[PDB]
Amino acid sequence: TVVVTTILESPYVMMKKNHEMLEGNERYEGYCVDLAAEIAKHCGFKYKLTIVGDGKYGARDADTKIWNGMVGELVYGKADIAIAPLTITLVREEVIDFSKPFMSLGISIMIKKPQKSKPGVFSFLDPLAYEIWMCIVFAYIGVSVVLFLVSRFSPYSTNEFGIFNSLWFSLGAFMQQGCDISPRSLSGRIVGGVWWFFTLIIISSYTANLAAFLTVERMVSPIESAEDLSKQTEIAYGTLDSGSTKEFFRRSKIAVFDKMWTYMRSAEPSVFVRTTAEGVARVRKSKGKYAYLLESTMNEYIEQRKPCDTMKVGGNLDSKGYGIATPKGSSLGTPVNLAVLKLSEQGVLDKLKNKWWYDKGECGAKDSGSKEKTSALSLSNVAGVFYILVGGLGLAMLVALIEFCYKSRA
Amino acid sequence: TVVVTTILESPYVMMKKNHEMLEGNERYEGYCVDLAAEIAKHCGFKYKLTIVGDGKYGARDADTKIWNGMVGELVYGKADIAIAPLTITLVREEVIDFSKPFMSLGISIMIKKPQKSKPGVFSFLDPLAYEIWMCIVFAYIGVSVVLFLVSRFSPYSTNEFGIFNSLWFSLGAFMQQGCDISPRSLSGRIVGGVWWFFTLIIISSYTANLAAFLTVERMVSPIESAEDLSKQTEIAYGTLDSGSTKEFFRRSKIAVFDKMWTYMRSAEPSVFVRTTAEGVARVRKSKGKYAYLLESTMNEYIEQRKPCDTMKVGGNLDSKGYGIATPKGSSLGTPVNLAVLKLSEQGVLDKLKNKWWYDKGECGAKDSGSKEKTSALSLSNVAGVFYILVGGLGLAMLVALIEFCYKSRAEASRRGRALLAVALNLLALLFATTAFLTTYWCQGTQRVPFQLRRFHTGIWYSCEEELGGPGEKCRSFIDLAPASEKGVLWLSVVSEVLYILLLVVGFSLMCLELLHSSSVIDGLKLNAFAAVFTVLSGLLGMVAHMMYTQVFQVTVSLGPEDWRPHSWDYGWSFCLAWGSFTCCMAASVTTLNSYTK
Amino acid sequence: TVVVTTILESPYVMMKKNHEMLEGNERYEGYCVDLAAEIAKHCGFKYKLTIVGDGKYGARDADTKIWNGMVGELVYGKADIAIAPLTITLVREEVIDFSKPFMSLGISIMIKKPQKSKPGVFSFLDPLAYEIWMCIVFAYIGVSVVLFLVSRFSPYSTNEFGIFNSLWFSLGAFMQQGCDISPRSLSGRIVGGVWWFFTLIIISSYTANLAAFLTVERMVSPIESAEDLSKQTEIAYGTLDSGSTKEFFRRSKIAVFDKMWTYMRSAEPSVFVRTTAEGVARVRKSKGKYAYLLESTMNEYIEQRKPCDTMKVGGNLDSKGYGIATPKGSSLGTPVNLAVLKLSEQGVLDKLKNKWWYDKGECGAKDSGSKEKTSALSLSNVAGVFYILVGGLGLAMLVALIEFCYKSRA
Amino acid sequence: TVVVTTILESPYVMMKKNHEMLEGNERYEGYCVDLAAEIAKHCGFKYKLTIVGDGKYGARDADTKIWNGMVGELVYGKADIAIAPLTITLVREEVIDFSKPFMSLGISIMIKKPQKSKPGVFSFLDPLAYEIWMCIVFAYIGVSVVLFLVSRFSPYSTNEFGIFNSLWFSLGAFMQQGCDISPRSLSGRIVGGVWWFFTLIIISSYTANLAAFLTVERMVSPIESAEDLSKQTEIAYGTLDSGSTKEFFRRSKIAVFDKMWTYMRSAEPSVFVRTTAEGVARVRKSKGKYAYLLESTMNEYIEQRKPCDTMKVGGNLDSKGYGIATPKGSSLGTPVNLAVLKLSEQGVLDKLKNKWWYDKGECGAKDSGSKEKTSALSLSNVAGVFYILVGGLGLAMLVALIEFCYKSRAEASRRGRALLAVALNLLALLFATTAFLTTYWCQGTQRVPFQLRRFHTGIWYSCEEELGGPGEKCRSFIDLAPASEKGVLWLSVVSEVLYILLLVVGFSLMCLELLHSSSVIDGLKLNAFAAVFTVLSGLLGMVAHMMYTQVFQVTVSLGPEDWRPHSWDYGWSFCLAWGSFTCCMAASVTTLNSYTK
Ligand SMILES: N[C@@H](Cn1oc(=O)[nH]c1=O)C(=O)O
Ligand SMILES: N[C@@H](Cn1oc(=O)[nH]c1=O)C(=O)O
Repeated sequence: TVVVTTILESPYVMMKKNHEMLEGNERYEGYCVDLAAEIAKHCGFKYKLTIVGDGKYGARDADTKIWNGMVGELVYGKADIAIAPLTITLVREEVIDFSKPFMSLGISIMIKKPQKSKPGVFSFLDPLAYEIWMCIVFAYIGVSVVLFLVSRFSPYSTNEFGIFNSLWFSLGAFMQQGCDISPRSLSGRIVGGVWWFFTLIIISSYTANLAAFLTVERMVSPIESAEDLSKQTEIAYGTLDSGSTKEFFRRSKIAVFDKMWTYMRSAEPSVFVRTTAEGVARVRKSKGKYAYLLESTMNEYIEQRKPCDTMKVGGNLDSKGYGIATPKGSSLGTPVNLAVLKLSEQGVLDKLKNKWWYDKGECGAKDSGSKEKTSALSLSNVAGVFYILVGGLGLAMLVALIEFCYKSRA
Repeated sequence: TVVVTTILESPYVMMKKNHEMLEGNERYEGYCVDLAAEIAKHCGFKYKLTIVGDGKYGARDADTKIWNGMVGELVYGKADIAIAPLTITLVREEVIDFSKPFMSLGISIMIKKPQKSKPGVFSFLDPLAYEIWMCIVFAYIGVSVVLFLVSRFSPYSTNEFGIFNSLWFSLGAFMQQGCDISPRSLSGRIVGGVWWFFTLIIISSYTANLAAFLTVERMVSPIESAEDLSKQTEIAYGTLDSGSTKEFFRRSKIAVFDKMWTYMRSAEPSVFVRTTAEGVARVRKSKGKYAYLLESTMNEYIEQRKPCDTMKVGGNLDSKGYGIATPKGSSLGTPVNLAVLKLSEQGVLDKLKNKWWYDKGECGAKDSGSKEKTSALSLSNVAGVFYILVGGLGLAMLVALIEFCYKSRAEASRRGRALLAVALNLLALLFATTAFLTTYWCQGTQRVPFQLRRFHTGIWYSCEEELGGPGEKCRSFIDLAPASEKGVLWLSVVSEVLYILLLVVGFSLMCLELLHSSSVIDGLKLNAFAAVFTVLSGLLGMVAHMMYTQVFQVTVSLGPEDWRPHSWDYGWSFCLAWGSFTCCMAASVTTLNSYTK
Repeated sequence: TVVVTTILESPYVMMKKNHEMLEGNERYEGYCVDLAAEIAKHCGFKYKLTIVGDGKYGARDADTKIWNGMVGELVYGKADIAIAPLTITLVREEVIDFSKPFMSLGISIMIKKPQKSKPGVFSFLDPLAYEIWMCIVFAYIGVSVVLFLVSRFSPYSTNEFGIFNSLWFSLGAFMQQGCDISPRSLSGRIVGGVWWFFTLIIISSYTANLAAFLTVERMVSPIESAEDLSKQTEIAYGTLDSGSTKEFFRRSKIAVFDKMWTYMRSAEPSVFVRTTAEGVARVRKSKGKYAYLLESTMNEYIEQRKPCDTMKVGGNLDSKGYGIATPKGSSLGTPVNLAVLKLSEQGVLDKLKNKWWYDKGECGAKDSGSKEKTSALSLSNVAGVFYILVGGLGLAMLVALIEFCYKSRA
Repeated sequence: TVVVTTILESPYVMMKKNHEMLEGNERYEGYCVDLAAEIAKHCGFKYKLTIVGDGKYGARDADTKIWNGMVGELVYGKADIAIAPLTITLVREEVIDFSKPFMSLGISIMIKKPQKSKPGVFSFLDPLAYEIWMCIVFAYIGVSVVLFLVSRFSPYSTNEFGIFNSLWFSLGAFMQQGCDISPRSLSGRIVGGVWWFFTLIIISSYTANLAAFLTVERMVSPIESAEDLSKQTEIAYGTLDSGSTKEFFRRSKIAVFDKMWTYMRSAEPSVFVRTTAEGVARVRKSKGKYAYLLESTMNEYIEQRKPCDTMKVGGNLDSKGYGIATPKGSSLGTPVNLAVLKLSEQGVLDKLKNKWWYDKGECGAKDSGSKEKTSALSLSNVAGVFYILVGGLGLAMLVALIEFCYKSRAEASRRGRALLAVALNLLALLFATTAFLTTYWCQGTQRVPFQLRRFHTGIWYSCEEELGGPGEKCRSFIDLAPASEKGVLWLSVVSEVLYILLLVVGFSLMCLELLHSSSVIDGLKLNAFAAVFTVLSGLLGMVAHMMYTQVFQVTVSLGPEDWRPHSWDYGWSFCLAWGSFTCCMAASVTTLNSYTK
């Protein structure tokens, strides 16, 4: 027979529902089970689908020079061929030969899907920017300055609009509760006129834009680039402990990628993982503190799988290739390479790809977006208003303290 | 004697009301039972009625290649004729014989009807949670008392800011209608100007969230056709376990129909149902999260029976016909087709039709009541505002009678004020310290998949009752929270202790107010700093309960897994925690009133 | 050869782009061109695709007993077979034989797609129902009644809150501009308290729901049933002047359908049409005044065609069937009937149907719905407010007239 | 001497700045030109540079089965070697030879970059059209004058409702800040209570429509991937007329890629472009309504050159490689592959890379400036409110200087009031009747597909200028409108005539006001009914222009086809129509002022 080594990875290698019932080539499902069947039909060999006994993709110790996983089995004669998610690298090219890329891909970043956070303490003042709020208070004092200059100039006996009253009238104008004082001057009432039309826009601007936040919500990704990871060590990130992606960061010559691999080895609670299926649960059970780096074609299946708790961010860090790994000088190097050509000529590999990623894609991205909710405001939303309420109350207590005693002094 | 087979499917074949009382042909009723006597009327044969032993129409299976159910009786020969809700299909045509289609139908889609709009009497409280509506009211009492302190202390005379008037100032400030009395002390202007910035955020938050509801209330997308059903996985799709409908979606090749059949294939759990009466029952209980795809003539009848809460959506997906079936090559099948054409010529089929569906219509008139398309508010949506309005008129009517009776009784002391001031403060001590010592602030239940665990928690110990007895396993709440939110929870426990100790300074200085106590000379300034510290008690204490429920609600959503409650309801002695805060100011208004006179 | 009669109807019969260039079986495109090719392959006959010379589907004069169109040609020997949109009726069954229904369908209603109308004069008061607005004014007077009863009872000299002032204070409370008068009674201030919380909900209810209208718009169909047509003669409606749909309303025994056919013949500017392609332009150029009744499969193509100016309303009025019309006693009755079976056994007719209606469906319903617009309020929206403004102004002039003269009288 | 072919594609092969001044190899530059000298450095051959005569890379066609463009030179033999932006593809592999892929790339998607947010200085006027903002102002003048009439006539004394104060009452009523002066006459309460119900609808309409913008401003769906491009036909998709990208979408079989290729098939007009520089140019001019799908390395360079207004969206759809190509079986092709590996070993390819893309970066730093995600208002969005604010301060500063200079000049008649009252009324006659007689109220242009027709219309005649000269073909406007809206247009023409005739009663009764006229005795009541009829002039006249523009804007959208303007702009003598209405009250305030003294 022909021993085919495939690492157990969904959706390339799947177990049957009665997996202990069936044996061999019937037990396994997925994309490589399709491709090993489609290759052996146009090449004529008896394929035996075997899980790799070591369990790994394949890497060499740099000191003892010993490959493990699927790579060491093909060199040392145990496995006959590999039709599996193996990535064509230069170090793998020197020991075995690869077919043409039947699938294109890229290394991506998979984070825990950022749910709506607890709002900030001062998240009530979100719908106006801080560039506005400072310029409001500057215009709040600045308008109230002008009304006192006007009030001193035109007496028409006493000027009720002192500077102690002008901030009060500009406040009651801004806070929608008009005060009983009113300018009796044309040079006054134009200021009180234009300051009213100030608030009528701004309060309507605040009321409108806050309805824009509560209706249409956009859960922001805290990280969306390779720059976003290396500049901030707040979220951990890692790869598999025996994989070509880990091989990529070791031999990387871009300094950002070099900054990653220096951080990957140095600060260690256990960053690297044994399995991709380990790395999925390392994301989902870390609550935003872990972002597993893996292939985009690996990540497009997890995004279209229950419970769809993860998302892609950014994009491909580099281009790569998937190939059927044949041993060096094998008999079925040339017929498999012609089979990789011939199945890709008919679009058989494309009619496989648009089936498997899509018919299982029951969490199509519409189901998360179109499921909006009718949510009341919790106390977390406007909590900081009560804080500055009491923070205004205790400030009023201290002014009532000092102004009583200064009149006792004077 | 001819054997007649069918299945118990209302409205077509119905069991009688008293199945044991009656015998033979009198054991069953319905449309098809009325049809079967008409067939024997024209063809002159004794007919023996039977029911299938399986309880399903059935079709041939993959491995066994044998017809089961009703068709298996027809193909093999266990029955002589089927007068039954049986779809003529080409896979059924090649195995046995059919008549002319007497009843036309199509595959329709049954969802549960969109439920009646019952907004409730408190539907206007929907944008802001009830936690906020309390904390508005307790802060409404807070600012008016502070302004009643500030007005009496400061010289800035006569005072227009009495405790009756100061609550009228903050109610004028909160409802945006303003007030004619203006704060003229600077310390009075601070306490007004902050409460103004309070009510401008809250009302704008109330308007914005109410607009955030009704925009989403219009983008509900009331799914009508199967194309918009195929584009949505919020609602499941199930049919009968083996019928003509499941086999229709099996050998379909339309891209809409294939994409549903792939969704029907990977069913976790199995969406297909055993019978129609079970299949309609899942629609009754899943509340519009499940859709049952059935034949339209069954859909029209079940629409017309109580609770009438199932609605047809869209049109027929296909066009099929019911046929009275005989086995392959029987001699009786040709006068059967002549009999079906005979009642078609007489119009007795349509006589059986409009008799049955109309006289057993229970509720009816669905297109009559649904002429209205609701897009505005109903009166019911703001009805509780009217009920508070008409009620608040009637309460204030009773105030006018008693106040005039108080004025007529006025036509017909300070040691007691100090006695009532300490007595509320001794409650406020007893109400606050009970809250801090108890652990029953939050009554909720958490479960494992069907064992639930009733438990209560506070600031210190989350005491979970363990089943099999009393339980009461208590775990520390402080390290229980996640750590970034924990620092606020550190600050709240400090502030709640700071609330108690400043209250201890409060009522102990109320003890010096007493006439048998320290002095009459220079005691009014001791009443003054007592009055300051009771306001400074409850304000710092209210923040401690603000910071509790904010951090607590984080822990309910984002917290340690292997425990998640279903209810985060606020238990007793949280009510007493606010009842402490109520009695803090309610004694402080007394000692301000005793100070000013 | 075998003369095939097909009425020229898209998407069943289409003309090529260079239609004058090619001849015969290459000139024609569409669904019946597929089906005539798929039938003649499994039956073995030379098909000639001919347009019917008279141009019609087929109907008989009830007096001279002469069929025309495709039906008269099959009876009188001119045409050999019909693979065309012909509907199996009882009167057509007596003269020729039909195959099994290769396509199911129903008679539907196609209206001009109702664009956003000019708004009403009083369309500003839409977000609150008339059941509310009457009960507001009843509660407006009703609250103001209570405050005058309170004001007369408790004197604490003069009662400023007369009935002439209490409607004014309840108005200024309702219209967000608080008046300088204020109750000095607890039995007063509770009424003024609860009436303020009345408006604060209602004005927020009006502001919120009006944002619901301008954001999410629902263009309502004025007619959506067969009941909706016969009860109101505001919109005209008709069928083709020689067709089985017209044959259906003549022999109809449901009184609603009978009410239609009585209206179709009686009130006539020219209701019935010669062509379905005539009936499409009769819809699009009538501006809502015409609703062409035709088949659902005819209507699913027009909805998925440029410029998608029409929509289905309601549903199928009845079930029908499409059949290949063979002459009575023909040779190719049985092989075509077996061909209609055999092509439907493989799902060939279904893989034709999901292609033609869908690959041309470039106006998929998403393109109309997801294209929302950022539209300002025109003057048509709030026009009636200015009308009742001046309508309030002239009423103020007349009260200023009569109250001056009555004090001159008294 | 070896023939080198390529195509002029920046940044890879660029023509020099002075193409006629330089000769031979010095006629071209770029990345690949720098590469070609390095190839001849390692392999030692004289290289002759050529450009394809067609101007495209090309591929084999269906009918002819021949390779054209660059590959046709390679397959046939017209060139010796191609060092060119040529994608290695299996259909290109079987016909000629390729080297090792030196540059990795993928098919990217170029849309125009989302344009910079320039809200304008009047962005706060966006929810309400400028027609409304005028009609608010003219009704603001309307109600205050009416209230100034009502206050002087009625006894209800001293009057606190002067014409300066009455405009301050309505400005307090419109801005919701209220006013301390209360209307106490019942006729004064009517005119206040209606204007209150005015300003409550308008401000709530202003807040609701501004919320209606910003909700849609957040559901813009900024399309990033091709899947969300495949789901949207608002934006077209085009590639080069014959390249590796179009052939990639041709023989693709992915359901996303097939659905785009079916959309690319039925192109009306043809979405495919001749070259890249033309293809990027359609993206520059179609303003985000067109998308050009090109290779990502070209996308990175064109992103970095001015105006830098094209942005990459999503990632690569595929993974491909550029290859230096030789014909099938040439002996030179193996040292070519050794040369490509040699510069790969040296890293001179990456030396050519980071030299070229970085030093010819014009704007750069796109991820640096786009760190901010705008979700709140900028200062620019309400900037014109500040500019009116700071400006309205500075205008009112100048009022204080002049009014004190007026007071200092006060420290240092009634026939003239009546003279100014008639003179404005004689204008108001001349301003109104000019509007009714002219037909230039609406200046717009309508077109046939490229001939435009400038025209002007009014209430009576829509006078269209006919080209080839002056034209002026005039058609009746009254029957021109649709008929249900026409009845309002009937009422407006009646009201505008009613506006003129009541104004005729106005200034003719102003003639009796004159001192040389009828009498001094009992003339004040003749001044009174004159003053009533001038208010009753402009109010009924304003409705006539309200009903015009409402019915006119219907006719622009819903009207007789074969004519539709692009602009419905309001021409002159519509401005004079409001200028009549301004002068109606501006004379009426004079005769109220002359009456009260
Ligand atoms: N599969 C890749 C490497 N790899 O795959 C993962 O899912 N993680 C990871 O490092 C290989 O063939 O070496
Ligand atoms: N096609 C039908 C009749 N018909 O088709 C239309 O599109 N209108 C209409 O009356 C037939 O076969 O007679």
